[PDB]
Amino acid sequence: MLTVDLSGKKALVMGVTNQRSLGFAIAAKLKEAGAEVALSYQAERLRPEAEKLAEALGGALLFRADVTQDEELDALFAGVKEAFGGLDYLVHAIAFAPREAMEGRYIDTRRQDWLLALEVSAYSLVAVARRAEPLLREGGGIVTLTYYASEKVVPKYNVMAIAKAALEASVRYLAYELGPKGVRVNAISAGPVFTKMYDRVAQTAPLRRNITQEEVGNLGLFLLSPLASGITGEVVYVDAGYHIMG
Amino acid sequence: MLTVDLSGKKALVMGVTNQRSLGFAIAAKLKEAGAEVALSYQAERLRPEAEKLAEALGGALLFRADVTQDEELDALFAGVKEAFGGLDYLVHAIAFAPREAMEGRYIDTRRQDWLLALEVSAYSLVAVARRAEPLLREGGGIVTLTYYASEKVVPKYNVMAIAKAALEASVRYLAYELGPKGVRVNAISAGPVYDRVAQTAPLRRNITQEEVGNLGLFLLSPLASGITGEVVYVDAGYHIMGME
Amino acid sequence: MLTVDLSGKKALVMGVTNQRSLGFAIAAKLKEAGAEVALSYQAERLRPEAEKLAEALGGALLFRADVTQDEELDALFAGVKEAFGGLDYLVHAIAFAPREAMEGRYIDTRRQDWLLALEVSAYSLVAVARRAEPLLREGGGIVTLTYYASEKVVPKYNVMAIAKAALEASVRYLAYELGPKGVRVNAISAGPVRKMYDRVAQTAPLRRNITQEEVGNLGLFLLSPLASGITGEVVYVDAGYHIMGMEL
Amino acid sequence: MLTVDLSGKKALVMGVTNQRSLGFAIAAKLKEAGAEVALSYQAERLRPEAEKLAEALGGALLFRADVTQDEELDALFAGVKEAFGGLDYLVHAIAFAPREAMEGRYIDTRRQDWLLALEVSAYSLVAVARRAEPLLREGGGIVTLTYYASEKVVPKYNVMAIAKAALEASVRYLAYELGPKGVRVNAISAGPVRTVAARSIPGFTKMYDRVAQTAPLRRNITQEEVGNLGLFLLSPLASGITGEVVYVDAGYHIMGM
Repeated sequence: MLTVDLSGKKALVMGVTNQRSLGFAIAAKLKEAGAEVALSYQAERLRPEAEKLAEALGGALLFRADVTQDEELDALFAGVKEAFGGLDYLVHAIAFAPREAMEGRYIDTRRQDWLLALEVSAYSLVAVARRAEPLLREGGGIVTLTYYASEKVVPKYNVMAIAKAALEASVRYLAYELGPKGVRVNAISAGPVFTKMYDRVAQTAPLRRNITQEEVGNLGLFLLSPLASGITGEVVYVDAGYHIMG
Repeated sequence: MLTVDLSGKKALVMGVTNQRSLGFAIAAKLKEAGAEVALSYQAERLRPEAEKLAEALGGALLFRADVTQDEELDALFAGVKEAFGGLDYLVHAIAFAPREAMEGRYIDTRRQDWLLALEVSAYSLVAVARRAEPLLREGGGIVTLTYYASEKVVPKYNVMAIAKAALEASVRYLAYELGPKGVRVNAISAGPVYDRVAQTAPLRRNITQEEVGNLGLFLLSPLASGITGEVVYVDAGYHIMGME
Repeated sequence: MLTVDLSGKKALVMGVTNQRSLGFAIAAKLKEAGAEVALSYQAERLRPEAEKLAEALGGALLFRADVTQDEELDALFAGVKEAFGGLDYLVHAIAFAPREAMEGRYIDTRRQDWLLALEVSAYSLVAVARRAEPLLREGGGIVTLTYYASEKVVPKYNVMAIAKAALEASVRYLAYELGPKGVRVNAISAGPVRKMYDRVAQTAPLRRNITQEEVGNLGLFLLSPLASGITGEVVYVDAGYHIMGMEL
Repeated sequence: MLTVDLSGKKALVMGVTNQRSLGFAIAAKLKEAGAEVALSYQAERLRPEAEKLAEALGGALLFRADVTQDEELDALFAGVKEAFGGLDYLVHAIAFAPREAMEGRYIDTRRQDWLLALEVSAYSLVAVARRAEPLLREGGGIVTLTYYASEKVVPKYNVMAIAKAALEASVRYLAYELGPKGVRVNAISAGPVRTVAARSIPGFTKMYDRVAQTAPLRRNITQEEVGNLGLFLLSPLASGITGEVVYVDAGYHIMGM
C-alpha cells in the first residue's frame, strides 16, 4: 500500500469559517496526513469561531488577518514565519461578493461591489502568494478554489463567476512566477456540495450524484502532496463530471 | 456581389486615442459601411487629440467621459441619447493598467494598481453595457477587445491578462443578460499589430489593424446575427500553436 | 456602404445533398457574392439530386466523387483544375456515421462503423485539402462544419462527436501546414436549424435558433478577404447556446 | 499520515512494451499500492519481453491480444475474467501511428495509415471499455494517456495529435456512459518523457528541450510523476473525478509567448 506522510510539513489555510466547507475539508485531510495547520480568521470578534475550527481539526495555530488589509497580511506572515519557521502549503479558500451584487443581474453590478468581490475573491490570492513566497519551501504549493461558472454562464453567480475567471488566470501567472523555485500553484474547480444547480447536477452528471467535501479535500491533499510534483498551473475539476456535459 | 449597408446606424466607440489602434480601425470600418460614429474622450485637455481623430474618421461626435466616473458615464449616455436618439453599436476598446503594475512580476502587483487595471479594463464594459442597454436597438451589439494572454501565460502582460480574463467572462454573462432583448455581445482576441509571432503563426505574418476592423464590422453587422458570447481570434492563427 | 465582390472566385462545395444543408446555405451566399460554384455528388444515381441543387443555386458545375475513394477524389480535382483553372474556396460539409453507430451507446460502436464515420467525417477533410492545396490561390481557404458535441457530451451524437473532435484538430494542423502559402482553414460550429428546437431556443441567449442563412453568412465572411487574418479557428454561430453552463 | 491501500484490487494494463514507459510507471505504482496487475502483450513472439516486464513488476499475469482484433480482445477479457473474477482498473497506454504517417506532413497522411492510427490509438479505448464494462466493479475506473498536441499544434505529431483529440472526446463520452454504474474514465495529459513511445514521434525531442526551458517548473516531468497521477485517478481519493483530462507537464501547457 501507499502512504502519504506529511509530518513536518506546515500549512496555512485561509478563508475558512465553518467545518462544512471545502477549505476545512482540505485542512482536515492535511492534518490527517500529518501536517501542522495554521488558520487565519478575519477579526478578533471571530476568534472564538476560529478556535472551534482549530479544535475540530485536533489542534491548529490561529492568526488574525483581513485579506483587504495589507498591513494585517504582513503581520500574519511574520507570525507564520516565527511560529513555523517556514511554510509548505497555502490553502486559499477565500471568496466573497456583496449581497447586493449577488442579487439581480451581473450587468447591474455597482462599481464598489464589483471591485470588492474581485479584491477579496481574486486579488487576495496574489496578496498572500507574494508574502508566502519567501516562506514557501521547495516542493511547496498553493491551492485555491474555483467553479464552472468561471468558464460557462451559470445564472445567479454574477460577479463571483468573473472573480473566479480572474482567480484562474492568476493561478496560471503565479504558477509561472513561483515555479522556478519549486512552488506549485493549482486551482480546484469543485461541483456543488442553490438547490437549483445542486439537484440538476445529481441528475445530469455522469456519476449521477453530487461530490462531497471529502472528495475535494482528497484532491487538495493530492495536489499539495509530493505525489503531484509535476502538476502546476492546473484547474482540476472534481464535479462528478458535470462540466463535460452538454 | 453582396453589400453591408449600415446607413442610419449609430455607433459609440470608446477608448480610442490614436489612429494607429484597433478601436480606431473598427470605427473606420463602421464609417466606411455607412454608420455614424461618436467618440468618447477621457479629459477636456485631450479635446484637440480627439478632434484630430474625429476628422481622420471623416467626422464624428465627441463626448468627454472617464470610465472610472459613474456620473460622467451617465452624462456620456445622456448626450448620446440626445444626439443619436438611440444606439446600434458600442465598441469597447478601453484598456489600461498602471505602469507600475506592468513593470516587474504579476505577483508583485500593488492592491490599488491591480484594482485600477480591473476597474478600467474589465468593469468598464459592465458600466457602459448597463447604460447602453436602454439605448441599444434590436440587432444592436457590443464588441470588445481582448488578447490570448487571458488563457495562456504571456510574460509581462501581468494584470492585463487577468483583466482580459475578467472581460471575457463578462462578455459571456452580458451576452446572456442582453441577448433576450436582441443585443449581441462578443470579444475580438487580436494578435499584435512581434517578429516571433510572425515566425510562429500559421500565416507567417502579423495581422493588420484593418483585419481587426473587418472582424469588428462583421460581428456588429447583421451578417453575424447568429453570433453572441464569442471570443473570435484574428491573430493569423498564432494561438492554435502549442510551440514556439 | 461596404461590398463583398467574389466575382472571378472559384468554390468547390462538398457534402451537399439538399437545399436545407448548411453547405448549401454557404454555397448560396458565395454565389450571391459573385463566385462560381462547383458541387460534388457521391454517385451517378445521385446525379438527379445534384442537378436540382445546381439549378437552385442559379447555376453550378457538377462532379461525381465518393470521398472514400482516392481515385475519384483525384479525378474530381483534375476536373476542377480543367474547368476552373484553380480554386479559391473549398466548403467541406461532409458528415456521416452508419445508422447502427448512431443507435444505442457510443461504447457499443462497432469497429467498422466507427472507422467509416471517422473516415468520411474527418479524414475526408485531409484527403480533399491535400488535393486542393496545389489549386488553391493566395487568399484562398477551406471551411468545414462542426458541432459543440466535439467538446461537450451530447448524448446520441455518439461517434459523430468524436469525428468532429478529430475534424477540429485536423483543422488546426491543416491551418498550420497550408497557412505559409496563403490558405486559411477554419471550422464553423453551427447550432441546430429548425421539441428539441424549443429546448435550444429556451436556453440560448438570443432565445431562438440560428438560421441556415446565419451559417451561410459566417461561411461567406470566413472565406472572404474580410477574414484574411483569421485561421485555425472554430467559430460558433449558435445564438450563444454553448456558453451556457446550465439548461434554462 | 494517510494510506492508499489497493490490496485485493485487480488491474489490466495495456500497451506496455518497456519499463521506460508511462504505462509501466502506472502499473508499478499500482503494484506498490497493493494491486494485482495483468499485462497484455501484442504477439506471442514478444512473450519473452512481456515476461521480463512481469518480473520487473514483481509478478503479473500475461495475456496475448492485439487491439485491432475483436476476437482476440474477447479472448483477452474472457481470460482476465477467469483469472480475476472481476476488474477494478483498466490502464490504456496503447498508442500507434504508422511511420509513414509520422514522417512528413499531416496533410499528406495516407488513408490506410490515418485509419490505422485512429483505430489503434483511439478506437481501442472504446473496444476495451466495452469489454471491461461487465467486469468492472463499483469504484472501478479506466485511465488513458494523451498529450498537448491534441489541443494545440505541435509540429511532427501529425495524426497522433488527431488520434488523441479523438481519444479525449471518447473519454468524455465513455465517462458519461459508464458513470451511472460507478465507473470513472479519465485521461492523463503527460508532458514529454524519455520513453520508447517517444522515439516513434519525430516532434518529441523538440518538445522535450522546449519544456525544460519554458515550463513553469523549468524541468521535464518523470514517468513516476505520471505513475502517481494514474494511481491517484484510479484510487478512491479521486472518487469525484471523471471525464477529466489532467495535465502533468510541469505547467508547460499554460504557457503562451
